[PDB]
Amino acid sequence: NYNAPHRHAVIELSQSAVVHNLKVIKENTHAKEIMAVLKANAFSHGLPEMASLSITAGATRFGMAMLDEALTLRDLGYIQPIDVLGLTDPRYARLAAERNITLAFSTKESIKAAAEQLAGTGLTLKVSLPVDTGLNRIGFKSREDLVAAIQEVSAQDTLIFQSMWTHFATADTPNVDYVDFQISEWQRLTHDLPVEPNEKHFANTGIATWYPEKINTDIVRLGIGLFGINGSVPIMSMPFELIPALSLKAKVVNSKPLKKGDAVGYGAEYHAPNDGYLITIPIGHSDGYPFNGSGMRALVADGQIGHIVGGVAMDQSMIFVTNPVAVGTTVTLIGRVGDQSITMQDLAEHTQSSIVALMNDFAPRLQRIIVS
Amino acid sequence: NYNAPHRHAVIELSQSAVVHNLKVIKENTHAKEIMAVLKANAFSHGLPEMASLSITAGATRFGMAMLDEALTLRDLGYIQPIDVLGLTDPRYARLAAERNITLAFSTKESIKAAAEQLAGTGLTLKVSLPVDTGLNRIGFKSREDLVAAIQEVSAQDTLIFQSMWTHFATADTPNVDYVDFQISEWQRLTHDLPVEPNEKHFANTGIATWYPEKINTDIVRLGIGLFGINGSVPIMSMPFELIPALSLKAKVVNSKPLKKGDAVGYGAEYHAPNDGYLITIPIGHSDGYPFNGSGMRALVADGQIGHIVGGVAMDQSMIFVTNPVAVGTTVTLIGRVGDQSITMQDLAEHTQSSIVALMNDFAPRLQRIIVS
Ligand SMILES: *Cc1c(COP(=O)(O)O)cnc(C)c1O
Ligand SMILES: *Cc1c(COP(=O)(O)O)cnc(C)c1O
Ligand SMILES: *Cc1c(COP(=O)(O)O)cnc(C)c1O
Repeated sequence: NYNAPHRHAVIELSQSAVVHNLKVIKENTHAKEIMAVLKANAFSHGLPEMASLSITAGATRFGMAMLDEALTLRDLGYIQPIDVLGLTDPRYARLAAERNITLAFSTKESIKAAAEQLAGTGLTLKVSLPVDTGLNRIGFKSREDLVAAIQEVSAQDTLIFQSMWTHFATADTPNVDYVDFQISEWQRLTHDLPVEPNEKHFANTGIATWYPEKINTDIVRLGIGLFGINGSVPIMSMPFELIPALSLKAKVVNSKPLKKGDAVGYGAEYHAPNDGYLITIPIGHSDGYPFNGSGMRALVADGQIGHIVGGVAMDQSMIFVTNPVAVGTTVTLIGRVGDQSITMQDLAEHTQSSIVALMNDFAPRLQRIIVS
Repeated sequence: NYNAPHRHAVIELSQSAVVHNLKVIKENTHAKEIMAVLKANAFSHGLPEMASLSITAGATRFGMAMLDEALTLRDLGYIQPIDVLGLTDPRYARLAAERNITLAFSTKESIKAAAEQLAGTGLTLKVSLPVDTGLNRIGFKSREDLVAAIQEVSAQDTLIFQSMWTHFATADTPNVDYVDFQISEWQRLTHDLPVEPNEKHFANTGIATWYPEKINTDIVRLGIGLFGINGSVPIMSMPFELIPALSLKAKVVNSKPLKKGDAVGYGAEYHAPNDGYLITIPIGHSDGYPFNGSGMRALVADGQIGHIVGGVAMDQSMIFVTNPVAVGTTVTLIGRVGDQSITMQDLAEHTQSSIVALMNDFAPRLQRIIVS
């Protein structure tokens, strides 16, 4: 009840793209398992669609940010392993236990708590223990703390020691040796434990792309690369091609000539610099399109190159074109028309805005469609 | 299946705020009716809650951007009039006609196509005719086109001539007199009609706040002001107080000391200036908190004023504080703690981001809760 199927504005998600992206990243790292990280409604691309595409692409498990996102997948019909990579109130451990959802914990006392929640229910909880190696967001910060926590899960019959893992801060980036640092930090914080977990995993998109040999990549936690976006800072060249999954289109709802000097948009600050035609489409910055995307190209279906002008409004954008355009004509905001294309990267460049932030702004109000 | 009820991160929506806001706006303008404009999941604030707060506050009708939003309102159990202020595919006119939803049209052939959709169904559709007086988004551009359209709905017994309206581009603003321009333009395009609509309306928050006397304000199409946000450019003083409706809180999930020179966040670019404590909360930019919100104050429940450091990640944020803080402690990102307050405006100032854009960024992943 968020999407608007009767509004001719859509996000297109290419199946063939996602398939290629996982293949090429998996190839680069000779991974055995690909974990599709579809947190935040699949990086705002649309979870039901991306989850499906991910499995089609060959992912075999999921990573989500929180329990409720994990619940949603189960409710979607998926039976594959699901890791919650954020932290969870132990009071709600029972839900994860009942739906085979693996939960991360960063504290011995929270582990204890989650186990006591399950005491006597006949339920069992898979547990993961993130180790903080330098990101400093979550995880154990000392071998001693880690070893104690492992001790606790071994003494709790309702818990399974599913995994240990850590996350990189600069695998995205020319900063090797913060990568190497986190890796020696792992060795420090993690060397011979009193017992092993079922699995360990380390790699995000960055690791898999630019540092495949630094560390074990049998299990890859693949988020952004899936969506065909190069998020590196600065933009680093890759050992392969990503093809972006999402394109953004809508059909003209209002069409009119406007005369030189006519003001457009809130503030009345854009004035047409000559006679032409103004084209109104039904997506705005409430759909996720950059609040300051005005001045962006926009590829009309007839092969014209228009430009967003006036404000980008909440629900509507206005486009200036030289030649008449009929209502119903689709306009591509992101994607390809002929030999012209507009990318998320063009968008980032134009708005002086992070591509990671832009790829993540799309609201559920836009109707999603899977293609090729 | 979007909201995260088990995650301790919420949007709180102040009943007393919305009530005061509408009251104060209604009073300044002496409106007879107030139309809550709740497009875009109610400016990203949360539709089911804002609709309910809107009615409690004294709104007696709704305005939305599109048919599907109107549909959702109906499916929330609301029976009050609903005006769709965007344009709609005539093929879907029946859905509106079945649910007592008023629909805008900017064209004679669309009015005719919609009437023909209804012929023989026994249904009746309420139609509004937006007149473009200088915003140049949608609406009729000539008296000739307007009258030909008024005649068409008159000739069609499946249609009711519900309203004519127009929207201002600069009521937000000190550019009076583009205001006056639009008003003379109204006169120009609109003088002696062959038949009058049931109603006409003109005013948005801007008109109602800064230009109440310029034109009839019996019906006010109240958007931004309802949420207690002053969106004027440049920030203009008002003849009343707005009190912002939304605050943003979340409970600490991970808490640790960190030592001088420790790096935090993606890029490892923040270094702790001294020995301190790092507080991790479960909200990130995927929830709508500004992507470059790092450096913001964050008001911990114990009275401490912390700061967001490292990245604002997708789902999490890290906060540096001088003194240790227990897991489960709430942090206020937007709102008030003791004699300290952080507002949406503080956020716009700090991020150099439009406050209209920021107020519209919140994802449905955040749990909504109504307070006072
Ligand atoms: C978001 C996330 C991922 C995915 O990382 P990408 O850089 O998008 O490939 C993997 N592991 C954890 C713990 C995460 O939070
Ligand atoms: C958004 C909108 C409103 C509300 O405008 P505010 O400035 O937020 O009060 C009123 N009328 C129309 C046609 C709109 O699109
Ligand atoms: C000590 C100190 C630091 C340390 O940060 P580094 O980047 O590790 O040098 C930073 N800022 C201030 C004000 C300090 O006193």
